[PDB]
Parts: sequence; structure tokens; C-alpha cells
Amino acid sequence: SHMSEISRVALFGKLNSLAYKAIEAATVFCKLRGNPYVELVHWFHQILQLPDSDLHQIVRQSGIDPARLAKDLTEALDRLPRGSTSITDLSSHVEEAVERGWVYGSLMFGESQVRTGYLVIGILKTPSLRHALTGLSAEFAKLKVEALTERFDEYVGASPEN
Repeated sequence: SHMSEISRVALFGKLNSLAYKAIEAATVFCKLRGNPYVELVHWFHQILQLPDSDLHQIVRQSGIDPARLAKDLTEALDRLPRGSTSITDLSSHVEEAVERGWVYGSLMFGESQVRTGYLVIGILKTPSLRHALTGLSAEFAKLKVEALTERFDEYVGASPEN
């Protein structure tokens, strides 16, 4: 039944419009490339294609080299398996990141929607997701979750997710 496991419609339904539209864009990109799963690297690459976001600002305020990050994400994308003839699906890590972003957004910040900065915090607080993230770029080892949780507004500045 619909009540055996948490549904994607409920889980992803907690995303704000920027994050959810970027899941959609990531799916379209993933499919064009023939990659078998929509992954964190597709989602983060699509978020960084926008004019601005929490992720842009967190990169800036954390002292990450955004050009290096862009290089690393492009290279990770180019290395994914291609020519998938299977039906595309979402990576388990993308589902898990939304759950952890909901936990921190709703409990730590008292907020009804998950913005991309809460996705970053939820990832950093989960060892398997943090390992996946740094696997995409060693730049993400520069993130400091204690700073990001205590000084969130300073890190996200004038992000449109405000």
C-alpha cells in the first residue's frame, strides 16, 4: 500500500521551487546523457547552472574555488556510465539527501521547505553522503558543518532561496 514506505511525492514535495526544479532539470540532463541514475552530481551541477542559490553562496563563503568545483563536477559527470537503455531512476543518495535536508530544515531551522543549504547540511551530517559528496570534489572537504549550522544566514547571504 501507499503506507508501506515513505512516498517520493511526499518526500520531494518538501523541496522548495529552486531545488525541485533543479531535480527536474537534472533528470532531463541525466536522460540526455544516457546515465542510469539521477545523482547528486547531476543535481548539484544543475543548481550551480542557475544565476544564484544557497549552494553558490556557501561555496563562496566557505572559501571553495568555484572554478575548481565546476571542473570537478564536469569531470565526474563525464565519467558516469552512459548509453543506458534501462529506465532511468533516482539515485538512493538523492532520496536520502532530501530526507536529511527535511530533518535539519524542519527541526533545526523550523522551516516548511527544504532549500539547498539544508541539503548541504543534511549531507554533511550523514557520513555516507558526505563521503559521496567529497568523492565528487575534494573542494567539498572545505565545508565546515558547524559553521554552516551556526552561521547559516551569513553563509547564504542574499540567496534567492531566502
